[PDB]
Amino acid sequence: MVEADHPGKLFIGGLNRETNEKMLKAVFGKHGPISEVLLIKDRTSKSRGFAFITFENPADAKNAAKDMNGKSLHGKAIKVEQAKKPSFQSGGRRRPPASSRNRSPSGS
RNA sequence: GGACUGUCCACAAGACAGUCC
Repeated sequence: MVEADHPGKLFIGGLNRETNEKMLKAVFGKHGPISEVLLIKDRTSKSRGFAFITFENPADAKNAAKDMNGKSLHGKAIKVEQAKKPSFQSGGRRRPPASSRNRSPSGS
């Protein structure tokens, strides 16, 4: 399966500068393992909250999605979506070009 | 790069202004 790409990286919307890494492993872990845990901010603490979690398999991301997907657990609902790159590259997917030994990003 | 403070906006991978090291 590749119909949304395969990074196993999953977006939780809420956090509300209210809940934390605790909820992250909670919500996401409800139906998977979890190999990485991320909450998104600014200045390393100008300070907001939005969550990213990486799962040992993309299966498990889908699982925690299918489970969660509009449940409610910090005095608010959580939104659960499969995560996508923070900037444009091609459309709906990264789809990188072919390469092997092109010139390194350095010189005189 | 780190710590702070003021602001938009705070649920896609954030940033602005001012300060100190």
